[PDB]
Parts: sequence; C-alpha cells; structure tokens
Amino acid sequence: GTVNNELGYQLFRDFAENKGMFRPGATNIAIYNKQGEFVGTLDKAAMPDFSAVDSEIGVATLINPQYIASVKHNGGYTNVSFGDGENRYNIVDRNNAPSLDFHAPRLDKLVTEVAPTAVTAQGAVAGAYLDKERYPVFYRLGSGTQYIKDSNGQLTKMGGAYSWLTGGTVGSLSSYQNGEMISTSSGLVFDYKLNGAMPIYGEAGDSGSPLFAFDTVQNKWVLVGVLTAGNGAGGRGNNWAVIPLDFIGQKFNEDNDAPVTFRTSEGGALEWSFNSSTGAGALTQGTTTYAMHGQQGNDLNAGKNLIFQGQNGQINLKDSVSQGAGSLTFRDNYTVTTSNGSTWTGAGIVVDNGVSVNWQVNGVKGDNLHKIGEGTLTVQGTGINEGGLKVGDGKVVLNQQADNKGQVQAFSSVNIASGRPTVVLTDERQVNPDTVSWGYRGGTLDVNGNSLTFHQLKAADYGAVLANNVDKRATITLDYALRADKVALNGWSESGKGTAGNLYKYNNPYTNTTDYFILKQSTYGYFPTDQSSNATWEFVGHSQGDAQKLVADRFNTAGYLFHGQLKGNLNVDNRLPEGVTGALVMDGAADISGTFTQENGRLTLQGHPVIHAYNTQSVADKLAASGDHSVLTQPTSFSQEDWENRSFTFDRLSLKNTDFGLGRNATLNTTIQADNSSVTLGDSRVFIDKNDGQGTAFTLEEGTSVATKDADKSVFNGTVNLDNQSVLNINDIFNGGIQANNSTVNISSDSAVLGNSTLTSTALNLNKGANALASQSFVSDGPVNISDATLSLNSRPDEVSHTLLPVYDYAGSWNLKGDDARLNVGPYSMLSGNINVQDKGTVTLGGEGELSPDLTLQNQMLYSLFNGYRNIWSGSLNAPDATVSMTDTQWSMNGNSTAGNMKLNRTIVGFNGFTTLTTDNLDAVQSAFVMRTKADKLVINKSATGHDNSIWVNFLKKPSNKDTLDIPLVSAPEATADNLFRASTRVVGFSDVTPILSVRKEDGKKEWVLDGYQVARAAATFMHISYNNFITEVN
Repeated sequence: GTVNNELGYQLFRDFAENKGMFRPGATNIAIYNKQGEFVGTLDKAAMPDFSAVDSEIGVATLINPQYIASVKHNGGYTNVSFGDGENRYNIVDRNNAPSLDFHAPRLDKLVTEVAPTAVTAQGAVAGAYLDKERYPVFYRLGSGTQYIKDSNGQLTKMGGAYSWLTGGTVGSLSSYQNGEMISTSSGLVFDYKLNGAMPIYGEAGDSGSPLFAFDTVQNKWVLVGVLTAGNGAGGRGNNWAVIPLDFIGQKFNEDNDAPVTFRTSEGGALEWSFNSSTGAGALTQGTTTYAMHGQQGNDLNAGKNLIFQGQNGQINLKDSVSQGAGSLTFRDNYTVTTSNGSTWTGAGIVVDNGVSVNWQVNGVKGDNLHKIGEGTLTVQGTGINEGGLKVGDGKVVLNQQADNKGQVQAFSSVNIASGRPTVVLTDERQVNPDTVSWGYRGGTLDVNGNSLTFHQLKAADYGAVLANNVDKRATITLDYALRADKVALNGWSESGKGTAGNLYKYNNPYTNTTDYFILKQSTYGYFPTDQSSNATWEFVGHSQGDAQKLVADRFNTAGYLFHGQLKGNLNVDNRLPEGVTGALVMDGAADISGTFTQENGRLTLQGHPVIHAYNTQSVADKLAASGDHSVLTQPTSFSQEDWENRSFTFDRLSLKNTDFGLGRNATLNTTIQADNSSVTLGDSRVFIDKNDGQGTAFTLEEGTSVATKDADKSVFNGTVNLDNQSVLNINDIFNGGIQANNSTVNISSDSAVLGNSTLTSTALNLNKGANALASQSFVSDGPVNISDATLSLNSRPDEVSHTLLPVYDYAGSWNLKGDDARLNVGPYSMLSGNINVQDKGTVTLGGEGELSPDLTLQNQMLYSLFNGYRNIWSGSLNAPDATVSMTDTQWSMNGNSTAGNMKLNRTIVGFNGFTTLTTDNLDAVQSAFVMRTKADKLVINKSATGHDNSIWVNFLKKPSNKDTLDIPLVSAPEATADNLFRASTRVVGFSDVTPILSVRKEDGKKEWVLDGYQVARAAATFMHISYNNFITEVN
C-alpha cells in the first residue's frame, strides 16, 4: 500500500499490528507530522482489534470460526495464520462467489487463537457507507506493494507485496453495481480531511485485504468489504466488494447436516456408524436415523457438520469416524462414548454456552482436537490418546483414565490460545507438562491441586496463565537447566550438518584416544586428528564427564524467560544446579499464596517494554535513506519510554546462593528470605526478548535500563530477612522492615521507609543522595554509615505528626561523612550508640510532634521510661566540624566528645563512664551540665552564647570545711557573659551538698571554678534527674 511521506512510517506498522499506541481500545490518538505538527486524531471510535485478520499477509479475514473472507482472484494461497502466526489452517473449499470477486473459504479446522469479526449488518445496500452518522470512520490494513509518496506524486518503493503489513484510514465510500461494490478516492494520501488522519491506498497484493467500519447503530466495528482493485500504483482510489450476506449465509448452511435430536424418553443412545471407504455414516436412536458425512479418501471437504440437541444426550461410536472438515456443535448436555475403541477426528467441537459434554472417545496420532465454544468439554477417554488438543474457548477438563494395563494420557500435547479458555487437570497423568504451550494471548492452565514439573514453559505472551484455583496447595517445579549427564554424545556424520554447541565423541584411530569436540558451526568436515581446534571443531579433552560439564555450564549462562503469569494457590521452585550463572527472567506477573524458591543462579523480576512492530535492517535502511528514521528493527528495547507495569506477589521469596534483582516498572510484595544472596531493589540490569510477540520461541538479551521518571521506578513492600552473608541494595521506592544477620545493607534510594528492624553483624550504609526514615524501632549492633545522605528516626524534620509512638534507635555507632550528611532524630526516640561526624554534617535530636492518643499499656510504660524527656541519648560524640543540635534531651556522654557547633535547649548533659566535652561554638539555653568530682570539664574555644544554664556537681567523695577546692569546671572565651553558667541549686550525688562557683577571668580564658559547697535543706545519679527536677531547677 501507499502512504504519504509526511508521516513517520512506523505509524502505519504499529497501526496495522495493533501495537504501540494503537492497541485495541486506544482512543483519540492524536497523530503528528515529521515536522512535529498536528495532522488529525483517530477519534471517532476506539481502536479496533484486528486479530481476525490473517497474521501474515492480511489477505483474509476470519468471519466464522471455520470461514475466512477474501477475494476470489486470490487463487494462490492455501494456508492462513492468526495471532502471532504460530499456527496453520488450510483451505478445504475456496468458496468462490459466481459473479462477485469474493470468496469465503472453508478451513480444515476450527480456529482457536482469535474470535471472528462481525460483518456489516447491511450488505450490498447502495449508498449505506456514505452515511457518516452510521459509519463515521473506515480503517484498513494489508500487505500489498509498499510505497511512500511525496506531494508531486513521486513514489519510492520500500518493499514488494506480502512482506509486512500497513494500515490506516480511508474516507467514506459510495456504491455502484447495485450496492454490491464500493469505492473511494483513497489514493489522495495527503488529504486528511477526506481520508482521515493516516490515509492509505491499496496496491498490488492488497486484494482481499479487509475494510472495517465503526457502525454507530450497533456501537461496534464491523467488516464491510474486501479490496478488489485500484487505479494502478499511486492511483486515485480503490474498490471493495461488500460482504455478500446471502452468499455467506449459504456457504455456512451448505456445510450443515440436518440437526440431531436425542430423545430422553427413549433411553438408549444415538448409535453412530461410519463407512470410511464411502464417507457415509448414520446416527440411529430407535426408529430414527440421521445422516452423517465425513471425509472420502483425502477429501476433507466431503465432511459435513453435526449439531446436537436434546437433554441428557448419549452417543455411542460403533466405527472410527473421520469427519474431515465437519465440526460438531453441542447445544445440550451430552455424553460420547465407544464400546469398541472407535476414535473421532474432524474440524473440532463447539460446546455452547452453559453446555457440558463428557467426551470419552480418543483421537488419532498426528491430529489435534480443536475445542471452542464457551461451554465445557470434559475429556475422559481410556488409555493413551496419541492425538493432541488445541483449545481456544470455554473450559476443558482433562479426566482421561487408565486402561486395564495402567496406561493413560489425555493428549500428546495441549495448546492454550486466544485468552478465552481454561484447561483443568484432574491429576498428574493427563499430559506431559513440557507438551503444554500457550499460544496467542494464552489462557489458563489450572493445575487444580496437582504438583507438576516443567522443563520448559512454552508461553507466547502475557496471556499465558499457570494457576491453581483450588484450596489444595500445589508446587510448580521448574527444571530448565541442562545437566552434564543429559548432554548428548553425537556421532560424526557424512552429512556434515549439526547444531552449533553440540558435543561429539570421536574414537580417534590415529592416536587411539577418545576425543571430545564441540561443534562451532552448522556444517563440518573431518575432526582434527591431533587434538587441535579450529573454526569448526573445539577440542575439549578425553574426559566425557568434563566435556559434558563444559557444555552444560555454557548452556546455563543463557538463563530462562517466562512472559506469563503465576496465579493462585501455588509454591514455585527453581532450584538450579551449582554453576548456573544465568537468570530466570520474569517480565509477566505473579500473585501466589505460597512461596517462590530460588537457589543458585540469578532471578530478575521486571516490567515489560511495550511491543512494537519492526522490519528487517534492509528496510529500516531503505526508509532512513529517504530521511525517515522511525522504523524499528526489534520489537522492544532498553531505551524506549513505554513500559507495562508488572506486579509480583508471593507469600515468601526464598533465595539461596542467588543473585536477585527487581527491575524498573515492577512492584514486589513479599517477605524475602535471603541466604547468602544479593538482593537488588531497583536493578538496572534487565532483559528484552528479541523475538517478543512472535510466538513461544524467545531470545533473551541483557542490557541496562534505569527508571528516572517516578512512575517507572520499582516498588518494594514487606519484610526482608537477610542471613549468612547476604547483601541488600535499596535503589527504589522501599517500604519494609529488615531482620538481618551477618549481612550488609546499602541504600541509595531517596524514598526508603524502614519499619521495625533488627540488625546483627550487619552494616547499614546510606550513600550519597540517600534519604530514609526509620518509622518504627531500629536495633543494630553495628555501624550505620550515613554518607552525604539523610536518615530520619521516628519523624522527618519537616513533617509534624500527632500519631507518634515511642521507639528505640540503637546502633553501635552512627557515622556521617560529607557536608550534606544529616541525622535527624525525631521526638520519642531512645537513641543509643556513638555519633561520629567527618566534615560539616549535622545531627539534630528533638523535633515537633506528639504521641498518639491510643497508646497500649506497654507503649505507656516505655513513655514513662523517657522520664519527661522527649529524647534520651547514650553515646560519645566526635564531630569537630559538625553542627549538633539538641532540645528537651537527656544526653549521657559516655566518653570524651567534640563538636564544631553545638546548640542546646532544655537539654541536660551528663558526664559519663574524668571525661571532657569540647566545642568551638556553644549556644546553650536553659540547659544543664552534670559534672563529677580533679573533675569533668566543658571546654569552649571560640564562642559561648545562650543563657540560663546550670552546673550540677556530683561530689563522688563528700567534702569537708576550711580546705581547698580550686577546679575549673568550664572554660570559655574571655568575653563570655558571667551569667551564662551558674551553680545548680539542687544536689545530684550522695553528698547532700551543692556546688559553689567563682567566675575567674584567669588569663586568656574566662573560667567557672568550683571553689566550695553548701549544705542540704533524693536524686542518686545524673540519670535520675527527671526532666521536671531538671527544668524547674533552671527555675
């Protein structure tokens, strides 16, 4: 087809493939020039689903599960595919209209992957499609000869017919030939007001291609016709044959035998006989007999359809039936059996809505049963069925049972497609799990309480569901790794053809050795004869065991991909062999009630990049040569901006010796139990599938993609348990408690909230730019390293809460580095551990906030232990260039301490464990120092401001009169106000005495020296000075 060259060519590719922003349901899609300029919007209807259109060349459209519509002068094609193309349906009768260029071929089998499209409700009605009230919009798509066309009308050919699909808009259409045909000037590909926002013109190869319209009467999309002709390359317009309603009706009818009715009152069964050499069969209940026609010789078309009604139907097959292209439809409940071993094959079975059929007849090796219809098919044959199943709708219950030899198998394979159906396993013997596959849009395998092992999960896309919908827990065992002792030993062939990577065993007659070679190429000559290597043969030793291990190890670096979903009442096990380095990659979703267990190897959970249409490199080159660089070469990439968000929920994620990653556009809700594993939340290492959208085959590629926009960042909710050398890296939106032993946690996130947390031999590291709130208790026995980052305890400094709880905050040390490092300790925190600050960082204790009104009794007892203070801290301080600020605090200073800038307010400082505090600048208001007695000492050397601070003295030895106390308790710049400090008025120790101070301006420094005492008329230790005793002594 031909499109103008103002529009990015990728637009038409995504349109036609319902990909990118042209997914079904997409509404008001505004479309823009290559010059960034608005051209029109796709706004009359939401985007239709083109799934009924043949997948590959778009010449045929499904209009009944067994019928396509096209053009009769399409005499060539015999096969059609749907969805992702991973299927095949053969024409069995071209159903040529006699005087219209139209046909409606009958297929060999019922289509499972897609639903048919509605066709136009009015047929060949003259002028109907000119009415823009009924039909405000027309769309098409096809794979005809592909040009772009400039104004000036110059065509560049970009590709021949049948190579890729293009779609777009076409304007309203007038009728001729008695309404039987329709046309419009679609060739005017620049005229947006006439042909809509993405005009497209049918070229050679676009014959048969569908024309769709939004019918506003039915409020749905409808197929109006199929393309018959145009006015040559770059011509003015196209014609379409309108769908002949009467003809189509005829074609469906002519294939149905007269309906069969079971008579309940009679009992018995409809006894089904069939002459395979004649194709004539009969169904007889009592005195009545119904004709049946099946295949004759290799002629599938001679087979006709049966429709069954009548409650409690019974059918019994007396001969094996080959129905050819005949289908079976059940309008009522039925049971189908044989007493004979007779089998059945045909187009398929349709089980109507509300209907249940119990099907006890086997099929045939090399044939697949197709099952559609919203109703239920229970499969309940005897012994081994060698035929397969394809299911595209309703429910299939697999209840095959053993023969007298103990042999059983429902199907040699099961494909689940369209997104409509569910297959239910009654037990573990129905089907080999590796023979189940999910095709286009998938559907549900419900394992129904049965634990299963898969060596592969052949799942095309996100619609692939593996589920357990019953309250008996089942375990999915995943076992995709290659083991050494399963490595085939291949034999050299004169064919000289093999698979790269395969291992060969050579019994070498020249050196009388056994040589093991890995094939490096798809063709080969003679093995080397001297244990050398070359471009075709890699020599890998004389040890079978070592050679196989190498092959297994290399294989297992690749990893595994699952695009689908895990649902319901499941555990999932992925216990890899030691030495697997590759990742299980999940870009689908999980919601399971049990545990996901990984061991060794890698596991990555991530979002999924939106799938786009693509083309070969040559055609991308062809379009770029014309200056258009929009054409993709790959369905998905790391750098694209449109990702689908994926959610992963498990009761528990058990990790052991594994490298776990949560990537962008994913949420993980679970409790993690990591043992010797790294866990990275916000893992920039993610994966694409180079064959995404093309069927079950995948090719995994690792790359980098970092979420920068907030809507793209991964989220984690729950608990992480770390043990035995684990590492946790928090780089995303984290909400969870951490229970850790012998591990490490690193945080680079600016949005981490940690709940209740206990750390044992585990370092906590906040790195540059990190910002975290410990919202509950935090108890570590190791370091907390804050490095150009912020940690708030209980509350963030700029937010006031009235629902606070008293918490514990314990670390061995709290260590800040960098001028941007902040430690904020909110009110109602019992702090413990030393604080070290390197550079001009800041530490604040206290803040605005109030305790919740609803405290438990145990929360009330912990409130009491605050002794009226808002914060209590035990620790030494080392912060010579740091500003440290405290309010309403009791600081137990357990050794010598330093600060650059210190600000106190209504805090009391107790000297603890002959200790010393020294600061350059101290601003102290209504604060107190409890010094002991040589004595404890406070030294300020630069500035000392504030007011109303008291000095308590714990006289450790109780003193006597007349004789000698001359001990400086405080030392400060000479110009410090005398009244900055004053003796306390109350006793601390066991002395019953009270300090007396002189302010001696003893050279260089002003000092405050204890030169005596005073007598008494309670308060054993600094720690026993309540806030009330303390604040009132201030006065």
